[PDB]
Amino acid sequence: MKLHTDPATALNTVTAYGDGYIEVNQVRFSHAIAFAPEGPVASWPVQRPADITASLLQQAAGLAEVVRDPLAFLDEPEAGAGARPANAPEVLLVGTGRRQHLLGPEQVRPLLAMGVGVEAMDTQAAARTYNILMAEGRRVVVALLPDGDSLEHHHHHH
Repeated sequence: MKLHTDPATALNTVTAYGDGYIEVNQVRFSHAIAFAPEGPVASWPVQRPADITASLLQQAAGLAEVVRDPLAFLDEPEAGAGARPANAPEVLLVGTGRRQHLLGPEQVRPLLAMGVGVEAMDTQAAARTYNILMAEGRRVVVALLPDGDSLEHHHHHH
């Protein structure tokens, strides 16, 4: 009667919390990161909940509509219209880590226009909700932010 836990590698989950970092896939990121079950891992140069801009929200969404280095170069045989991914974060979980920074329409509208529902919470609250939405199997991306420490605190100089 021992329940076998069958691990699906599509479930990108935090393997260890830690102080000054967050361990995902046993990769201990000592800085802000945005990752999803289906999606990329965005590295944030954010150290505090004050660094968060609309630009960074676009990065955290893992969109990248314009590719800096096109892997599949289209010579453009058409000039009508393009089809967007639609695999974008249906819900975006922004975790400020230290304290909830209320992001307003000014910053979140660029994503709201795409249908991206942005939640403003902290790392802990975002993690729980992320697990729910990831278990549900919905397009969710979570951005977690260090709650006090970072790579900088490992040094005593710059």
